Amino acid sequence: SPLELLDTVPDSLLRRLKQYSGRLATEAVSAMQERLPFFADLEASQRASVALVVQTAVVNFVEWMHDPHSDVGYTAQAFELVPQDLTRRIALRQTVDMVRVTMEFFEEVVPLLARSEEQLTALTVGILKYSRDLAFTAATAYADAA
Amino acid sequence: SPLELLDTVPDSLLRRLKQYSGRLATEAVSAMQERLPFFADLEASQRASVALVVQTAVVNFVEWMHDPHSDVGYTAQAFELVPQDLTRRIALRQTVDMVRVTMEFFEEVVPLLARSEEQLTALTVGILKYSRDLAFTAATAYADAA
Repeated sequence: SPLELLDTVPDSLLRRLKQYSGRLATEAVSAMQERLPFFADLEASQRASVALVVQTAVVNFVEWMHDPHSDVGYTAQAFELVPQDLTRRIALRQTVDMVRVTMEFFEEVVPLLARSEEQLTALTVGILKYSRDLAFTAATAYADAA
Repeated sequence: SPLELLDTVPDSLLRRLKQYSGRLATEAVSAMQERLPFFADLEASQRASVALVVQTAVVNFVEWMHDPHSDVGYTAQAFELVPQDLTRRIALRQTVDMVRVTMEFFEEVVPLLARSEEQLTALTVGILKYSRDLAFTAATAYADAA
């Protein structure tokens, strides 16, 4: 089962992932700069903050992989946009575009840490499940706020 | 690569999937009735229309699996809510809840048609990728309308 696939992923790899989280987040933001026109227009301060959020997401993913409990995690950090709701009016579409590019980026990269096909498949399934599951929880959070 | 995994899925299985689409859509709606309290409160007409939409989604998934072109498909049917925008004011949250339950249901079921682990993994990856990719395109469509 695809669940049994997840179980096969060493803490080794997960530990490694959290270790490299900040690098990945920087690379993700670079990919955003390339793929999203408006992203290059953002302030360096804002770009940095986004990258922080990406980094936290990476860490949360890693925790989820350990216990997909989705309740043990209990780590829904929210300090994004604390300075300002839609800080500098970041546009709904743009934020979606950013989330997309982020998830696409991780779909491309995270499997590569795997050391074996089994682990590779595990990681591809894990990231895809998380990405979706996360986007769902985000969408519900936006519905709640509406 | 997870892409090579998709290539391994016979038209046999995909053809079968589209054939069973309406049954699946009915089963999905049953699962929605069970998991979503407000869904039981919907009119039989509306429930039926939802199931139609689910059915179309199934078919679109199958097409996507053949060519993940995402442009050849060119099949973004929209007659949902033609009678009424948010027909009978269906609530943003509720629609998200429905999409979630639908995708969860398909994540659970669609892999089972596979006849081999390779195909099973392919299907799990395929559905998870599609579900996410679809939810993204939906979210952008909602951002555009805002």
